[PDB]
Amino acid sequence: SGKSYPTVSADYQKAVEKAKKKLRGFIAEKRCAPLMLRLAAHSAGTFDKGTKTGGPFGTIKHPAELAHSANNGLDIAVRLLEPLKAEFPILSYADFYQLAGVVAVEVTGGPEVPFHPGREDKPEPPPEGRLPDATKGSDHLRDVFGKAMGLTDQDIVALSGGHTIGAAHKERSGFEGPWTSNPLIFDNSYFTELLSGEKEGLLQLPSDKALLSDPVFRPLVDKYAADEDAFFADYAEAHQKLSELGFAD
Ligand code: HEM
Ligand SMILES: [C-]#N
Repeated sequence: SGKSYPTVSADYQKAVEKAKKKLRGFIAEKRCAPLMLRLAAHSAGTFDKGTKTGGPFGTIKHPAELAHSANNGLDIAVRLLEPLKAEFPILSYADFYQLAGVVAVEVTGGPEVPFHPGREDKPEPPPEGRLPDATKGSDHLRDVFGKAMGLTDQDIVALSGGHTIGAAHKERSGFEGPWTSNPLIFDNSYFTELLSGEKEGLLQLPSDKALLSDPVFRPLVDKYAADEDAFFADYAEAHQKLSELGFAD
């Protein structure tokens, strides 16, 4: 909604198509889908709607942005992608990283998130401190996703489901371990696990737990735990919106 996508050349679109295929093979082989999804989200989640600053515009590769404590470990992701990115000099880094996030979801068995090219690489990284804080709750989630990014309550719960793949690392955030028993499979298990309680070996952040006690978020958690198809639909809508923050209006 509200989007007017820019025109790109036929050669640009050719490169998008080829890069999508190469990303599938690379991400599957390297087992790095969750890291690439986190990279795409950290690139995009810095958007502030009031000022029109931050967002998915290639700035995460800058040494100054990688230095941010919230971005611990994402230097690995940027380095992993550099050889492949160099095969597609016509593409912006901004588009490349968002394409990698879309592919991460697809190769782990998730929905096909629509992708539109044309993001420009911008000079100035956003200020530090805009990304969500795992130790806070529902008010904080609405401040970051709602007041800054401009996303809905539905988007917040669906996007939290991205944690269905991957794990935390004590050397990165400090939290440790996977949210699910199948951390390379994109499914609704994040929500099933959140409901069943604190299982041995699995992770729940305070920000995950905040979904369970909020009057708006909880019915969404229940819906996604019962209906994977509904989760996939809402997730695809939310990821597309996140990947396009500040882009094409
Ligand atoms: C809702 C607010 C969010 C909070 C509080 C949060 C917090 C965190 C934290 C603390 C980690 C662990 C980092 C580490 O130690 O390696 C993490 C990892 C991850 N996050 Fe989030 N995040 C949020 C939103 C998102 C969103 C919107 C997405 C994408 C849709 C996402 C995708 C991921 C993925 C895939 C990982 C696993 C990374 C890996 O396996 O290396 N997160 N998140
Ligand atoms: C997660 N960032």
